[PDB]
Amino acid sequence: MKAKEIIEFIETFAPKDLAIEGDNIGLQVGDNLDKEIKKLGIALDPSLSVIKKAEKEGVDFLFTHHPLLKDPIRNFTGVIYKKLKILMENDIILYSAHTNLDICKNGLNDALAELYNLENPKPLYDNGLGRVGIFKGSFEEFLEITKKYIHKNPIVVKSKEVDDNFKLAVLSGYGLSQSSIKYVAEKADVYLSGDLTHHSKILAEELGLVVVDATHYSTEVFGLKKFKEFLSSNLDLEIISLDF
Amino acid sequence: MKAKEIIEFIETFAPKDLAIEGDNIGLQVGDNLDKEIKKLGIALDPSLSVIKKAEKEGVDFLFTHHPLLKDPIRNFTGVIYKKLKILMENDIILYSAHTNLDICKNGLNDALAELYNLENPKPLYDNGLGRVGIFKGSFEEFLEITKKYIHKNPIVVKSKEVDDNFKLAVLSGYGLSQSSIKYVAEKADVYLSGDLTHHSKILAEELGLVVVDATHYSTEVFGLKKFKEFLSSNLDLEIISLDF
Amino acid sequence: MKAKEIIEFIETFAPKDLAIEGDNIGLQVGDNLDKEIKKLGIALDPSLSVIKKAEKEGVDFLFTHHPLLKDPIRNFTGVIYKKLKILMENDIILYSAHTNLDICKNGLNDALAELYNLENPKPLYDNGLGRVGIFKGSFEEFLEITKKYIHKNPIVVKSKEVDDNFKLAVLSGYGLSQSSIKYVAEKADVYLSGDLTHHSKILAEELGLVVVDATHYSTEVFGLKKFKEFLSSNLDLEIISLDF
Amino acid sequence: MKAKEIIEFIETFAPKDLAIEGDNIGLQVGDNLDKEIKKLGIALDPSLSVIKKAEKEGVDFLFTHHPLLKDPIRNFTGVIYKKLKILMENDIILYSAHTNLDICKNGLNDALAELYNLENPKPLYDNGLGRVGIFKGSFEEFLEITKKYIHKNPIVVKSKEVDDNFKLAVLSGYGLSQSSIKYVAEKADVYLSGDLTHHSKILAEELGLVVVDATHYSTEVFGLKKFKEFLSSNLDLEIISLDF
Amino acid sequence: MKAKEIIEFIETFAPKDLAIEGDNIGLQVGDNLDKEIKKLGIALDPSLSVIKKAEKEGVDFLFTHHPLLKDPIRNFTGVIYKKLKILMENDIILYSAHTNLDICKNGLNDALAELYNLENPKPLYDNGLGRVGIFKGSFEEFLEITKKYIHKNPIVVKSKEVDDNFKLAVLSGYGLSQSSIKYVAEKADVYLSGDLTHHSKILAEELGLVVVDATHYSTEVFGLKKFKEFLSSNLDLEIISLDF
Amino acid sequence: MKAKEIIEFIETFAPKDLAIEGDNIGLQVGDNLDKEIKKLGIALDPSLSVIKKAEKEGVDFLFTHHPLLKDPIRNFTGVIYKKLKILMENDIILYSAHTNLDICKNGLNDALAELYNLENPKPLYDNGLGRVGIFKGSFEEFLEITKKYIHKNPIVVKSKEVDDNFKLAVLSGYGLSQSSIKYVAEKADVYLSGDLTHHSKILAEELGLVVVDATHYSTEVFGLKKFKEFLSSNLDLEIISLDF
Ligand SMILES: [Fe+3]
Ligand SMILES: [Fe+3]
Ligand SMILES: [Fe+3]
Ligand SMILES: [Fe+3]
Ligand SMILES: [Fe+3]
Ligand SMILES: [Fe+3]
Repeated sequence: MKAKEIIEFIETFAPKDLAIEGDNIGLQVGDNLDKEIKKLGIALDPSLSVIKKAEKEGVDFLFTHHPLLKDPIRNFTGVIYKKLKILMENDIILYSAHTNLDICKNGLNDALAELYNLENPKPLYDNGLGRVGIFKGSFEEFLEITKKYIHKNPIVVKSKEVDDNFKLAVLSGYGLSQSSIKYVAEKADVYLSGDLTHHSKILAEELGLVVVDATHYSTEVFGLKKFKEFLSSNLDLEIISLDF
Repeated sequence: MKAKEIIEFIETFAPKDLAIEGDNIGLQVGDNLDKEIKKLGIALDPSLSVIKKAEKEGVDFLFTHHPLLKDPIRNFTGVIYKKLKILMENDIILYSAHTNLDICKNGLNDALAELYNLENPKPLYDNGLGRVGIFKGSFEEFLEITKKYIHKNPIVVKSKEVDDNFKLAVLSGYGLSQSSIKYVAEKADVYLSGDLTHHSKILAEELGLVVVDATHYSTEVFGLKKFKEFLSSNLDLEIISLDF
Repeated sequence: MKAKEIIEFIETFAPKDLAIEGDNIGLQVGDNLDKEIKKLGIALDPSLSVIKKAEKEGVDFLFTHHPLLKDPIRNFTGVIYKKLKILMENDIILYSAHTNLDICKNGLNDALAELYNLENPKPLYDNGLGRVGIFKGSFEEFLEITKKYIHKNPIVVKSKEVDDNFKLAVLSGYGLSQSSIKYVAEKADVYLSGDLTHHSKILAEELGLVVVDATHYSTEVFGLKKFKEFLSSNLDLEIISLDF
Repeated sequence: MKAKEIIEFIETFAPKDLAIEGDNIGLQVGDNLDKEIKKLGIALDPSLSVIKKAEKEGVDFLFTHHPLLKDPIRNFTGVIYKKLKILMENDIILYSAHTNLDICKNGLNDALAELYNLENPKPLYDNGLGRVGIFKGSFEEFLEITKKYIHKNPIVVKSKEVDDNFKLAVLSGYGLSQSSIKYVAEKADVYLSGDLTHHSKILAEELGLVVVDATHYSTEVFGLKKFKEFLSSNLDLEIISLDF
Repeated sequence: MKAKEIIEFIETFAPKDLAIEGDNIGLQVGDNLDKEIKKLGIALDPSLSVIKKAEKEGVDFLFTHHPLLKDPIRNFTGVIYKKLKILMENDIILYSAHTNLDICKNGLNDALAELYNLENPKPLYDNGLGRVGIFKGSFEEFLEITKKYIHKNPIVVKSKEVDDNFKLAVLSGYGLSQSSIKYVAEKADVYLSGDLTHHSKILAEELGLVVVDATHYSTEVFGLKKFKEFLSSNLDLEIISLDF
Repeated sequence: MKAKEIIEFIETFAPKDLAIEGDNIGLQVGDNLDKEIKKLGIALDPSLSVIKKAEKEGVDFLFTHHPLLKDPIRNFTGVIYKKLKILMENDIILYSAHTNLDICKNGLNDALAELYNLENPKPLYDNGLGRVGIFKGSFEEFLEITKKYIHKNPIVVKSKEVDDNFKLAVLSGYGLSQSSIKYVAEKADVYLSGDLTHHSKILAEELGLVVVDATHYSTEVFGLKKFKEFLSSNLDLEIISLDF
């Protein structure tokens, strides 16, 4: 299996056009895409220890959810120097599917929507991040599903009492920004996502939106694990995970 | 004491000139500054519940650290309508000292710098948020001070081992943005602040910067309490706190 | 009749999408739209004396042509404090139909076009402010219609002699800006609108465009009166005008 | 007297440094500044008729307060073609002192400040358009001076009653913009300027600021006439005025 | 033949919409388009010596490929004063067809594409500057065609050896910018255009794109001559060229 | 000599403060500045072939005048991948002094100013690129110096005849932009620089400014060679040049 053919496979599952404007998806680091791949590594972040571990584990193709850079740079020093040095010395390909993997069908957001068995699930935003639908059950049933499958100790901002058969909004990753709370508050009773901060918490309380922070990491890894299983089932390649 | 005279007192302590560019400091809500003040309320946030509590307790002058609005509006609906309705029905004056109170001398950042008895402390940024200096002691002595005076369970990102007599940077509030971690990594071994998120955590680990999240709330309330005592000692009026 | 149902009625007559980009139309001030309305007030401007008079006259629903704010603000002091205080203390709803009422069918611009009986009238701009068509008659017939129905002492910039059966352009409100004069000069012989200034007058003379300033107030009130009659005819509500 | 030498004289009186940012002051149209000048024409506006009149009367050097263009062009058609054609066929030099002539000492704003004998006058803005000081007398004395020296029928927006010895702000030209009324309301009881429009009128009434519109034209011609006398007294050439 | 009818003819051949965004095509200088034209002048640049020569040669209508101004101005001095003076004193019309003449059918780029007999030629950019296709022959055959019909001494940046039947990209005028080299390098083996500079040369060498600079002047004049022949064949007018 | 110490030496000669706004000076590629340097390579451009040649010759520290990137990137493919791969595999340090080396004293512009023995030389721009002064001699003496020390076949745009003792402006690199010709025409009779293009040539002819294009390459290499000798004389390490 050549590198281009792995990319071709991923892009069929999660087309790059789906990614929201400005998102740095696609090839991050690499030159020869007809190179043969004997081992595939998958990770949430293209972090320094992830890349170090990929080098140690003999990874040929490194697939990450988050891009290497979101802001363009014009100097190569410090950390990015260290990262690139390892990738280039071993000719390791770095490729990312970011929001296109969040948004696509059977993607990270769909994965959560299926975990909570939402009824008539819809995209939360038009672009089309997140899912929203009815959760058929009690708040404590919802909360135990979360504790068992996502994160053992989610932070709960219990702004209000939640009735059975409530609308649950899910967004994998960083979805608890102030503008997001305001947006989702008009569309859901409970919001499951990650990366809660003070102003977002205060805002959720005022708007009566119940927010459950299951962390950025856990809400994405859940889906990423499913995607890993999908690659394993369809690709005749060694696949390992590096940070999950 | 008239409202203008309380404002004159606060502004002598924390001049508005000190606030960073774009910060919405000063009079938030109010018209007649010759109103007499029998009771002053102080709060971290001008939240709905704080304002509700201010009304219930007969607060005349409501002082908050965070501004009512950071982004301007031209319509009055939902929460902001409710807040304004209460303030205006009782003619409660809302005044804020935000970053000018972070930056001034014996301000929120100085309060932290003084708790850890930083040696030769300097402003962390040019503008001049935060403090940085040498902590005379071990990392565990630093952490035990933190647990006792600030927050019992701070999140510690222990990127590396810390020698005694290390450079400590402190910043009250939201100081754990990605750009901030990058900046502070060049100036300190340990960074104490609030509102950690995933991308910032990964970055601190890569940079070898130790980050301690004692929460946005706690790192600012510590200083706000001292300022509350300062107001009580010098003004001859009842002073109550609403969200701390 | 509930507040939402009054809004629903106005928006059927003058859809909000019709309004030009950036125009602050719609709900200005209010929270509960299922509130019952016993008295409706209509005014050109949401001025302080208009709001004071609405409070004195027991107005429940205040409808204005001009929005309360065009530029967003983040502090509530002085005049806007005074205005909001009255509106919020009496729970008076403030709603505006601005350019959507200028542009719609049988709107303020159509009203003028029908007063002058323009033949084959067309929108003056593409967006689609103003009307333009042939006036069937002399300039002095046009001028006497204006003096009788719009304003007794219009300012006339008689740039040129005007033939019978000339093209008349009308724009209710502020239509005598420099760019507007330049635009209309290529499309009409005479331009009837409001708010003339020196540079616009000089420009009209050079371009040979005859401009008649019947004032911003009068050119809009004419149409606003018609709209008031329409609400009276169709709504079973007390309707009063506050500044006309 | 050569053109450069007239320019040198004017610029000694009203330095170009004084003009506010973006103001198109200086040489408007001209190539050879060693041309001899037998007749100098002065005007408020570089209008088509002024330039036509300049040609007819054999003006060599045309001095205007307003610039030929405020917004840049890259095509030459219509009016601007006609203007340039006349100027170039006769090699008439067009030079402007705009806001620098408003701001300088004994300039258009000083002229007004000196007519009302303002006490301890200061610049109204920081840049430093307009003047403000105490008028030693009654409002009717102020108005009678205005009617006799400036304009016989000024528009008066009598927002409130005015005590004797009030603070008067003067600004020659267009000073009655919405933002200006808001600014001046904080600094004066009465504001004298030109080019009133509807939204500015309403705002002055709300702010309790008395506004007197003596027209853009008249409030600037008053000063221009003094400057005309200054040029006659000091230059040994024929000086005529074209639009005043 | 009236001026408008010459313009109408050119615009049928090269529609103005075809021009890329921001391009200053169309009427440059002129007022009366029903003026009769007895002599037509065509030139690459509306330069001072071109305009001087047009005046001396009794040109009524001056057609240029490059516009008089690309950046708008608001002062008329120096060169532009000299140019306009001649054009306006003789009432010479200045009209330009710029990128609309580069892009249209049988335009300057098509002219080159036909000189090199490219097979299956396509627009180089989407907007739709330049042409690209297979050159049926050797590099030295290509080079001799260039030397015989375009320019005797083209600068060749021989980045690589070029095979027979290579892809040739052509762009008349300034096509050798850094971004252009990068773009074309992915689409052609050899790039024929004008205005080479150091950074563009260095870049071409790295990318292995062979660049032939036949100068901005020559690559456009070739097509301009063809267009001149077309006007001569179809218009019953005296046509002369001024700078070629 | 450690890398930091070579950097310290260069920066003493050409301070980074001197570089104009936005210029990407300093460390381009590198991580450990305590690396020992046995061989220093100097180049005009950090081109692919220069870096290839640097690797082949065992260069430890690669110093270039032009930066690696002027516009920031966030993906690593093609040429930039190849460059970084070589630099990182050998841990070759890439450092640039760009406009700061143009501007400093005895810098690239001074070198030219000193070759022509300009009298009373001053910075050409305020920032302070280029030099200008009187050349003591005839134009042919100037040209013969140019042909002997800079470039044997400079392109001369002889716009007009030049008197002896003329004002000469020199600027190493790309100084022949349209705006630059316009600027320099106001300050000098002859302008020596590099990278002439068509629109600049026409403009120089119109302005009567004599332009001599001795190429971007040659006008900068002349100074770079002197700087190379300066480094050899003061550092005790092997110094080689790669593209000159
Ligand atoms: Fe994420
Ligand atoms: Fe805060
Ligand atoms: Fe209006
Ligand atoms: Fe004016
Ligand atoms: Fe061209
Ligand atoms: Fe250079």
